[PDB]
Amino acid sequence: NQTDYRIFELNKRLQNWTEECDNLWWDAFTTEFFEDDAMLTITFPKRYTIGRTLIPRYFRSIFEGGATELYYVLKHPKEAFHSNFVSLDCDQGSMVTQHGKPMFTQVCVEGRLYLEFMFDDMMRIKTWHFSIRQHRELIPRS
Amino acid sequence: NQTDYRIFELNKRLQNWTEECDNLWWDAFTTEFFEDDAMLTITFPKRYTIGRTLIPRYFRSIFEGGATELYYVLKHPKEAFHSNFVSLDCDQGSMVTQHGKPMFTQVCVEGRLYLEFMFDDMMRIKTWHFSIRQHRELIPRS
Repeated sequence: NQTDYRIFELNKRLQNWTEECDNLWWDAFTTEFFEDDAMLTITFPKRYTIGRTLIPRYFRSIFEGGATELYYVLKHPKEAFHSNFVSLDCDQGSMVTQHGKPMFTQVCVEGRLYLEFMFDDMMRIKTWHFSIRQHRELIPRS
Repeated sequence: NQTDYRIFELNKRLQNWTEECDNLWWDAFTTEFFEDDAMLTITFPKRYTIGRTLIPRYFRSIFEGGATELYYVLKHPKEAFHSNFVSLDCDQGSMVTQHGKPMFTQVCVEGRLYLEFMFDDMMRIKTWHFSIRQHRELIPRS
């Protein structure tokens, strides 16, 4: 499956993040995975859509929100090829973040993730739509 | 990176698990990912090693222990090709499990994971060694 491997790669680049990561690093990350005309939409029923120029700031904001790790889990995603793009539709999608040492908490935002990738060599994200269902904060036993 | 993609695939097959999964299903899962002469070692400093014939029972035991999900996260794994096998060495390896609805807790066993894969077409696991450092149980805010 060609598409969910792009999300494996996206999760892997986010592992390279340190607290000493430049704004030029987020530009390089975004340029690797997103088209120059990419649109990212978060749905809570308040719907917010950001253009390509803010996608780097979106991902940075999550870490500057306190997060140390960020990875996406896609349970049974449906891949379909179209003339213009490849679609990835996942109802059971999880956005997971590990937070600072003092709090040492994990946030698991569950919802539907819909992605349209360019049907070319780079396989960059054209559309990112995440419709959030549930919001879970897990705290340790210690 | 050829090896950590095998662990992406291993995580993906474990998503297909339901509570109505036969013992023949675990034989099929193990046959996909492990050689017929595979060895699996867990280190806590009590060291236990199981042969190929018990590897299906090991993975089943985790779910029959109450777990609904099981996936492995490998942070910066080192891949090296040798004459006989391909090696995957990950100091920052995480074994993650989501537990039953009543408790609704998540266990995150952290440690070093060392894997030797067959340097052939199937890329099946010859050696599985997981040296556990820390053991974390996360409970929800609700």
